[PDB]
Amino acid sequence: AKFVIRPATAADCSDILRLIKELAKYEYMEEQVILTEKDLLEDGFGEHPFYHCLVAEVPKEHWTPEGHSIVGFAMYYFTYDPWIGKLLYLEDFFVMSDYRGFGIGSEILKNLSQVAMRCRCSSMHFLVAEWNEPSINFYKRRGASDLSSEEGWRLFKIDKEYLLKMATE
Amino acid sequence: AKFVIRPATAADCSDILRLIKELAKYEYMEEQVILTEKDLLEDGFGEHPFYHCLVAEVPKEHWTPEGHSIVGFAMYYFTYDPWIGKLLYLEDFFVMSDYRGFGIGSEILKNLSQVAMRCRCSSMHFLVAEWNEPSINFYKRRGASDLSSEEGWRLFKIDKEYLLKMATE
Ligand SMILES: CC(C)(COP(=O)(O)OP(=O)(O)OC[C@H]1O[C@@H](n2cnc3c(N)ncnc32)[C@H](O)[C@@H]1OP(=O)(O)O)[C@@H](O)C(=O)NCCC(=O)NCCSCC(=O)NCCCNCCCCNCCCN
Ligand SMILES: CC(C)(COP(=O)(O)OP(=O)(O)OC[C@H]1O[C@@H](n2cnc3c(N)ncnc32)[C@H](O)[C@@H]1OP(=O)(O)O)[C@@H](O)C(=O)NCCC(=O)NCCSCC(=O)NCCCNCCCCNCCCN
Repeated sequence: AKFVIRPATAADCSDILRLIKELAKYEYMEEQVILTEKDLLEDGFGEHPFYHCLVAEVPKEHWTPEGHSIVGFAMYYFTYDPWIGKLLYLEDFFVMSDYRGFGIGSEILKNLSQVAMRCRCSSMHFLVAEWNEPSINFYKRRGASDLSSEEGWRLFKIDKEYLLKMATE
Repeated sequence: AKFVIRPATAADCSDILRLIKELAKYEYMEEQVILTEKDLLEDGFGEHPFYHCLVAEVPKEHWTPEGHSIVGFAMYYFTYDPWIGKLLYLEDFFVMSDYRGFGIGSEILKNLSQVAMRCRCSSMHFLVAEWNEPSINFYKRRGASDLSSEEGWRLFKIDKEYLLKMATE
């Protein structure tokens, strides 16, 4: 199992979208990926980066059925807390099926931790679906706290439609 | 009741920390604000901004007991979604007790909505405590969805200590 975890470059954006679309097809809710390869380039590889990705890369031998070298990714960005400052936020990660079980996910997790030490982050935040007890227990074994269950936080969103109203109300 | 909502400047950071400490004093959970005025400056007014603040400013007429012109704030940043791209994230906002009830809060909400259109955000995410039924209903009346209730999302945290292990193991 030879792989490397490295930062994404602009040349990796096609691979990241491909994997985002495989993640979308994977996860149970049925939202569609509106995001384009150009969006990914603009938003991550333009001026101010709105996300950062780590990428899992394999050598020619282990390339996919369609000739791809990228088999996994993590997406993260930096957030802020008024009590304790800068935080690392983990948005998602995914490893392709035939490449699971070889320490990629774990190795991805290691490199995120290094991002958080480097960048002086006090915590790493992320969402886990309540129904996903294997992933919950996984993260608790690693020292995670469930802040929804401890402090009662619920995630809300106001959609573009209603923000339009409010921007003019 | 005259007031203006405006972007924060470096000269506002002392007021922001003060209001943050008043917010902490308000919150029911008891956590020490570890952030300094210097943190706020480096993190918000250095090279890369990790947060953005909107500030409520009153004329000399209604300045505070200790002689301050800043009577409320909002803290926000930009986050990312692999399906749909850039989002506006509302971290917190707070208005001083003697200045509540004059439209500042709603006017802050209004200006955040403008930020979301100017930066091309598809929605605005924030957290609400499940116990806070007045806030929940307030936000619903404005078209907010509860994504924890609908999709089962829970907020997780792995804090500095365990990230330390993972980054070195
Ligand atoms: C789980 C994997 C990532 C694991 O990677 P690898 O196979 O390389 O792992 P290792 O070889 O190191 O294995 C080590 C062992 O530990 C367990 N192991 C290792 N890692 C794990 C994890 N992570 N979980 C459970 N078990 C693990 C694993 O089961 C092993 O155990 P063994 O018994 O030894 O075999 C992968 O299988 C994969 O990609 N799976 C598909 C995705 C998935 O199911 N879960 C991803 C949850 S992480 C996601 C996360 O943290 N935040 C994202 C949520 C945020 N969303 C918000 C939605 C909002 C946006 N949306 C809007 C649009 C609407 N639509
Ligand atoms: C609520 C106010 C902001 C209101 O602003 P104003 O007074 O200017 O309001 P208006 O004059 O415009 O409008 C008046 C009417 O609208 C209602 N009106 C207006 N707004 C509201 C709201 N929001 N709710 C209810 N009613 C409202 C209000 O009840 C009135 O009603 P009438 O019947 O018309 O008279 C203010 O009172 C205030 O700052 N209060 C203190 C803070 C507070 O209680 N809530 C803030 C919730 S927003 C927070 C938010 O979105 N995410 C924060 C969660 C993130 N946490 C993550 C944890 C991370 C930190 N981890 C460290 C460890 C912690 N230890």
